[PDB]
Amino acid sequence: LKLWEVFKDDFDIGAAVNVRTVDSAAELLRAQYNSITAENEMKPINTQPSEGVFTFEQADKIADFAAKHGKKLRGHTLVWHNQTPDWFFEGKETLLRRMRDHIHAVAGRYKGRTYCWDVVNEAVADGPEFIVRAFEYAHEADPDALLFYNDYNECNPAKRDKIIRLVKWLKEQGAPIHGIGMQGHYNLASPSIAEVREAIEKYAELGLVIHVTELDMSVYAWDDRRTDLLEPTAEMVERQAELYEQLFSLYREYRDVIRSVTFWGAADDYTWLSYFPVRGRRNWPLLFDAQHRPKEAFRRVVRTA
Ligand SMILES: O[C@@H]1[C@@H](O)[C@H](O)OC[C@H]1O
Repeated sequence: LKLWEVFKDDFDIGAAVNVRTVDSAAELLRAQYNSITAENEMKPINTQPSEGVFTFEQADKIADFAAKHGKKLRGHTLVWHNQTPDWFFEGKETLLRRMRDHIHAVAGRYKGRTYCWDVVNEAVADGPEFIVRAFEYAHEADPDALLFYNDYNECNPAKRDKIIRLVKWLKEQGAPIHGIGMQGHYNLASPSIAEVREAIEKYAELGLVIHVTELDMSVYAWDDRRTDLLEPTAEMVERQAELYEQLFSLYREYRDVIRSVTFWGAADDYTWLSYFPVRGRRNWPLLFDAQHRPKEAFRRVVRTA
C-alpha cells in the first residue's frame, strides 16, 4: 500500500529531499510520495552565491528526480529572511532589482517543473512592500505557478493572526498570492488538534489554497533537550500515531481547501530535527522509520482514509 495513492483524491503526499536523501530514499520516494520539495538546494544562498553567479547543479538533481518518476515539485524558497546572502545588502531600489533578478532566474530555470513556489518564507517575527513585489516578480517570472506564503507556528493564535493580517493586506494591494503554507512543525505537546482546526478555518476564509508544507511530529517538546534517547519510547510512538491519525482525519475534513501535505523529510533516517535545536540529537518524526518501513503512525494514518 502506498501513501500517495491512499490520499490521491484528498491531497498530494509530499516529502522534502536533499542531494543525499534523493538517492538513499529513492525506492521509498518512488513508492510512497507523489510530491517532492528541495530541502535546501533551491534556497537563495544555494542558487545565487554571488550576484550574477548561479549554481543550479544540486537543485537540478532534485528536480530531475521528480521529472523522471512523475513526482510533483514544490518550489522552496524564493525569499527568506534568515538565509539571504550578505552580498544582497551590499539602496531600497537596488534591493528590489536584485530580488526581481533572482526570482526570474530561479523560477524561470524550473518553470514547467515547479508547479508552485514558497515566494516569501517566514516574514512574520516570532518593509512590507517587499513582500508584495516578491509575489509580483514571481507571477511575472512564472504566470502558471501557484504563489504561496510559508510560515511556521501557524497555529499559535498570536502569530496566526499576524499571518492572516499580512495575507489580507497583501490581497488588498493586488499581490498575486494564491495560497498559504502551513509548515506543520508540530510535536506531541503542541499544538492541539483544536488549535490546528481553528487555524485551518481562519486560513480557509481568505479564499486561498492550503498546503501543509513541512509537516513533522517531534517526539520532544521544544523545551526538552535531552540526548540520551537512541529510540523512541512506546508511548512516544503511540501518541505520535494518535496525533497523526487526528491530523489526517482533520485534513480530509478540509479536502476542498487542502491540496497538498508535504513532510519535511522522507523517513526517520534523516530529519532536520536531529540537528535543530539540539545538534547531534536523534528524533523520529515521520511515518517511516530509519529503514524506510512503515511505522505505527502509517498504519493509523491510512486507516483514516
Ligand atoms: O526551509 C526551512 C527549514 O530549514 C526549516 O526546517 O523550517 C522552515 C523552512 O523554511
